[PDB]
Amino acid sequence: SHMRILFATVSEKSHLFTMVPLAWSLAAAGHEVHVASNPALTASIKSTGLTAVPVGKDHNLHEMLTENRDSLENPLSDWSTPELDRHSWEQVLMKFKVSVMFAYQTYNDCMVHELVDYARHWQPDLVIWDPVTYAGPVAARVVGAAHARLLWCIDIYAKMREVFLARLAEQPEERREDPMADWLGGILGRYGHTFDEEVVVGQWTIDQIPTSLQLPLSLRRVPVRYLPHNGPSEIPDWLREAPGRPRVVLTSTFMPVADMINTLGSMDIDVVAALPPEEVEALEKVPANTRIVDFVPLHALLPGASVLIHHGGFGSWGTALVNGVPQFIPTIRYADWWNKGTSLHEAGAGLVVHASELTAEVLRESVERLVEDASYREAAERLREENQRTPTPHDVVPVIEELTAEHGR
Amino acid sequence: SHMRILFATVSEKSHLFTMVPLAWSLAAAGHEVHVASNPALTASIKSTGLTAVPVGKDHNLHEMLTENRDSLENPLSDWSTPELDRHSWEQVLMKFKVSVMFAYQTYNDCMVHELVDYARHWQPDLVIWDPVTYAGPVAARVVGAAHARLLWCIDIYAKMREVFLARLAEQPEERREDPMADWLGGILGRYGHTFDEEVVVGQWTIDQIPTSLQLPLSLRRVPVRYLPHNGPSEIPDWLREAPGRPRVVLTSFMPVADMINTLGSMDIDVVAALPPEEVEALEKVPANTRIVDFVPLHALLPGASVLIHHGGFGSWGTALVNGVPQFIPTIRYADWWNKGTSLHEAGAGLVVHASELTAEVLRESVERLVEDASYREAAERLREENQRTPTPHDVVPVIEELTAEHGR
Repeated sequence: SHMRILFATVSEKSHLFTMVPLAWSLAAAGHEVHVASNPALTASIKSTGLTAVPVGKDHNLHEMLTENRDSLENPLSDWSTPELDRHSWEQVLMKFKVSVMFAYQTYNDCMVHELVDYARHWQPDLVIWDPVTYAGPVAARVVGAAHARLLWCIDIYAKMREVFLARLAEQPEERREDPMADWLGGILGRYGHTFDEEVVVGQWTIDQIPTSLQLPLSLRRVPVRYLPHNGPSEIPDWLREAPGRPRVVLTSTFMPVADMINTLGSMDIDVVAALPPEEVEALEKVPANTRIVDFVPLHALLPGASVLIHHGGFGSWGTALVNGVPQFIPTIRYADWWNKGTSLHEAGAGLVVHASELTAEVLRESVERLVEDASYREAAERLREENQRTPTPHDVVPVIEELTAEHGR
Repeated sequence: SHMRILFATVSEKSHLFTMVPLAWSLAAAGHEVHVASNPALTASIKSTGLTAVPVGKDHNLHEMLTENRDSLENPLSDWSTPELDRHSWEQVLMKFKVSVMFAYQTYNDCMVHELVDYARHWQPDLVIWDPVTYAGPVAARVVGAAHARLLWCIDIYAKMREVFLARLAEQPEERREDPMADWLGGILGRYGHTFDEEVVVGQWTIDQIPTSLQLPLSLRRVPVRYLPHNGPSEIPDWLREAPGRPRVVLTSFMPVADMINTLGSMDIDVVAALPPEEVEALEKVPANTRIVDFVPLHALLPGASVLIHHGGFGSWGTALVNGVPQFIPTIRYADWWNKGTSLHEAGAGLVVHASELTAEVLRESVERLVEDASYREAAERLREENQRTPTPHDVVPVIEELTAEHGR
């Protein structure tokens, strides 16, 4: 039965790319699929093959973050351990207040009313939303569409929400406050709708994280296999050529990238570094064992590679995971990046370290360990197999159809 | 079984876009999908979301055509009536000789050896090829991959081949000649492989043309539903407006300026998707007319009354799935004429030769498609026929089974 399906995401390429295979799975089953975001994302959407719907105006989140970068990683932005034991009421309340004020409102308020308008015009049966794109479920609820989160994340968001609600329930009436309900309930109120907790976590969650690495939660979870999409890609000629050393791939206060390259340059390895324009020229000499590129088809590159070094973004994490490649993640407690590192660390499939502790010695030693100690490849291979047993986007299409019939108009 | 699937197409965006939904259906089922063409198509492939594999060098087909332009529509380029009754041996042989020499070799020889090389490296289980991309089945056969045509076309190619083979069989040994076997068999020979007729028509044919509009043929046919993909698209702000009177769309002879002016005088709302310089070749835009460079045709055509176009598959197919009657002033080039006549015979639209298009014919044809409800009704039946065809999603397992049967 033919659906109109609206994908909604904040204007981050990295988030968009995680949604592309599911969007195309639904289009391939005959549904109409439109992808809505701020104008800044329009060009990115259009290169996915999917139809873009520009909504609202662009926001200044990136300028706010870079200009206030020294306040960025602090206890209130750390959602890496969402546990009752670690959160008093006022700690978890304060986390919701600051994340709503600084991140969620900046990302979403710039487009929410235009998204509601588009949903009113187009009448989607289903809205699939990136997990910080709260504009999405608002628009869905206004028109009675079914809606679900599509997760690139270890689900610290829904878990922190569970902690929040447990603490809220302990408070006297006078002390009860919910920044999410105030914000989203406020918007819903203007359109004559009530708040419901399902606008915070979706009616169900479509989850690309393997079950063994995901936080257990009380919500309807539909696992789906992660299929790599890292944006526009082509196969270069040099990809075929075998290097004859363990291949180490690097993708992107803390250890300069120039120094990372030089350390890796001295090692008995082959290095491919996918680095942006200006970082290319911030370096002087390219070591003999090292290739530097702007873009690389990571899924085509990573088969047989020994190590991927990255900051814990899902494209890298997921693509290394499906290729069984051990990961080294020097990162910070931002988004779920730390959880991405620690999940692999605890499973024995990779290594995480705080970015501030990264030195030439730690870099060298960590890489050596991931190359030489076979237990890393073996643990990575187990995770690969877990992903490979998860139903594909293709396979979950009927599940999504049934859930839409159950929950929608 | 997880497959590596290589799509192969000549460097035409219009051909590429017809393959995108099927490519993504297979990727969505967990297969690795790469799309190979000449370097000129790389940017187009990358905007589909699919991984591009540049192979070989660019060809000069378009320069050859424009520099030799006045030979374009001629009896030997007319494959619109591939019937034994209309082809002696020498007529059909001549068509194959000239199409191989001028079109197929130009399109394919520039990349075939590099595609064979890539196939040897990558070892695809399956090659899906655009119907004039004969480099594809060559590369497949060299590595033992299964391979299938994916059709945007009324299948004049396989039907003309059937005519050709019937006439070939009537000839004495000394007079027997096959340009397709010489060309593709020659290339296969270099790699130590034999010619087989399946490199001309595929091991099977995946067909986006509704059965009732397609030529009957003796081959393994897998019908699949056409899903519109017309390249990079966004929804513009103005699309919200309902027009309140019959909407007529025009994409891409009688000068375009005169077409606009005729349609400007009619009791209709007009949207014209026209390229840069044609925009400014006109003086006045009538009150009823909006002119744009790009339009998301699939989003535009719901509720429209008429689409006017030259018979390309993107337009034809997108109008078809929206049940919109079509007016096709065109020429006997590729399958464009068949695209027009198929709809005409079904009573769903009107075809006319482009040379006969006047203000009077334009006006009268549009009026008839708007006023006579039998056109919408016939269009609606074709819409329903397409809608009963299994989707790309639904045919994924069929393609998997056929690959197991026919491949390594």
